Amino acid sequence: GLLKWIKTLL
Ligand SMILES: CCCCCCCCCCCCOP(=O)([O-])OCC[N+](C)(C)C
Ligand SMILES: CCCCCCCCCCCCOP(=O)([O-])OCC[N+](C)(C)C
Ligand SMILES: CCCCCCCCCCCCOP(=O)([O-])OCC[N+](C)(C)C
Ligand SMILES: CCCCCCCCCCCCOP(=O)([O-])OCC[N+](C)(C)C
Ligand SMILES: CCCCCCCCCCCCOP(=O)([O-])OCC[N+](C)(C)C
Ligand SMILES: CCCCCCCCCCCCOP(=O)([O-])OCC[N+](C)(C)C
Ligand SMILES: CCCCCCCCCCCCOP(=O)([O-])OCC[N+](C)(C)C
Ligand SMILES: CCCCCCCCCCCCOP(=O)([O-])OCC[N+](C)(C)C
Ligand SMILES: CCCCCCCCCCCCOP(=O)([O-])OCC[N+](C)(C)C
Repeated sequence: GLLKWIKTLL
């Protein structure tokens, strides 16, 4: 999901 994607980018 994009939520985990954003958390990974952070
Ligand atoms: C995490 C949901 C945020 C909802 C508010 C934002 C909506 C507009 C942008 C789209 C955000 C998508 O996000 P995600 O991680 O791929 O959603 C996956 C959701 N399910 C597991 C139910 C399929
Ligand atoms: C900020 C308040 C959030 C409330 C919780 C909302 C949870 C659901 C988020 C859903 C985000 C999009 O996910 P997705 O994988 O593209 O959806 C697959 C299904 N559709 C193609 C019909 C959108
Ligand atoms: C403050 C919160 C902000 C959250 C913002 C999240 C945005 C997530 C956007 C994810 C976009 C992923 O698009 P992609 O796979 O590269 O497709 C690009 C498609 N075209 C080639 C037709 C342009
Ligand atoms: C938060 C954003 C996540 C996006 C992730 C998916 C990227 C790939 C999108 C591929 C579909 C691009 O056509 P659309 O946008 O449906 O065309 C809308 C415009 N018309 C009605 C004129 C056709
Ligand atoms: C602006 C670009 C800066 C580049 C430099 C990065 C420096 C290192 C930052 C390391 C941040 C590590 O992530 P975190 O806070 O533990 O996880 C954020 C997501 N959760 C809270 C859900 C776990
Ligand atoms: C609704 C549309 C409005 C227009 C949005 C225009 C802004 C699009 C920004 C797209 C930026 C793409 O960065 P990327 O290659 O994934 O790098 C991620 C960052 N690091 C390399 C440091 C990890
Ligand atoms: C509430 C949870 C928040 C989690 C936030 C996690 C991300 C932390 C990011 C830490 C940022 C560190 O920036 P800095 O060392 O000055 O590098 C900036 C480098 N550029 C100028 C090239 C972009
Ligand atoms: C750089 C820091 C970015 C922080 C982004 C925070 C986004 C939060 C989105 C939350 C949307 C709602 O989701 P939910 O399933 O009802 O949440 C249940 C969990 N809480 C009770 C803690 C909300
Ligand atoms: C809820 C609001 C959250 C907002 C979070 C904003 C995050 C923005 C991340 C910005 C990441 C920038 O990385 P950077 O090393 O300069 O990129 C690579 C650039 N060079 C190729 C020139 C080295």
